[PDB]
Amino acid sequence: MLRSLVQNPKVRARVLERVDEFRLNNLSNEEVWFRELTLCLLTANSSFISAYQALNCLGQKIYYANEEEIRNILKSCKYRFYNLKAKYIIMAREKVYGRLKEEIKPLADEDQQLARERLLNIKGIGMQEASHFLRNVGYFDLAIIDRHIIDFMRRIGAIGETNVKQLSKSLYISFENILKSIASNLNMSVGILDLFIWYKETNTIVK
Repeated sequence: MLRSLVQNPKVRARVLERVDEFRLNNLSNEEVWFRELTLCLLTANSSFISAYQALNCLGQKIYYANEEEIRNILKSCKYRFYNLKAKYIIMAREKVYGRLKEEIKPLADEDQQLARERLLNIKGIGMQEASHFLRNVGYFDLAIIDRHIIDFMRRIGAIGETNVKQLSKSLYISFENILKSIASNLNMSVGILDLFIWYKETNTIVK
């Protein structure tokens, strides 16, 4: 039921491309790292298409435009969370632009779990966004989880039914390990299994 998806040549081909993209990102400059961070801020409570369209609309302005200008571009791009996201992008820029890779790469190279923890200091960045970001810059041993993902696990019989009253750090790590087991059997990392999961759900290869 899942094993088939992972063997699909069409899907595998596209996924390898993303994997290459992520590895290249790890070797890319500060601008690329901040761009990925910005994508993750925009994906919060949004689909990939909305977030990517927003990113594309903003283009190079994420590096220098002021809050008002970024808000106006997101608004014109039809991105619904333009008000708060504009603020988060500016605050992230002020806080980490220019030293994001500098501080995170060496930490992530040694401990992905700790690097994720460091990123939580960024406003708008929670466990899901932090895992997403690190995955996008080459670190594949961190699952990207949210209630939707949990429901997917239920649907494939990975877990049973449960009411996630509060998705805690531990609970998040809980589901992560389960996904890792799955990913492992499928001969891959959990950060990469995420792509196959979204493909089954959306028929597209996101990031």
